[PDB]
Amino acid sequence: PVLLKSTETGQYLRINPDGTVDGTRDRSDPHIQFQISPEGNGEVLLKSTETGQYLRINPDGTVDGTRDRSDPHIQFQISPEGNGEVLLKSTETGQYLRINPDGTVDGTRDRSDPHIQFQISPE
Ligand SMILES: [Cl-]
Repeated sequence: PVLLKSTETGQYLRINPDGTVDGTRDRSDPHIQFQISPEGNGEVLLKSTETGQYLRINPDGTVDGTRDRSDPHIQFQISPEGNGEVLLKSTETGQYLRINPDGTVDGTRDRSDPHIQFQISPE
């Protein structure tokens, strides 16, 4: 699995079993493990290793987990930023995943927001 870490706040993305999504600095939490899988030829899904839930950014900017494979709001594009950092962009809504200093996770279209930078790393 891989971990998805906010560069700015050092928080890892987590999908909780209740479907909520937040950030944590608890490296020991198995819920921070993700599988990145292909969706068609040019996109990915971000799936919780432990719960099987997919990350979703909803049109209203909320971010949650779902097991509804038919919802196109689970599709992402990973875009290299540098150096080693990437942005995680919802294809359906054009929003970037963001972890806020308070541990909340949401979406934004502000590409210059520093809280949208992630580093993907092997666990
Ligand atoms: Cl905050």
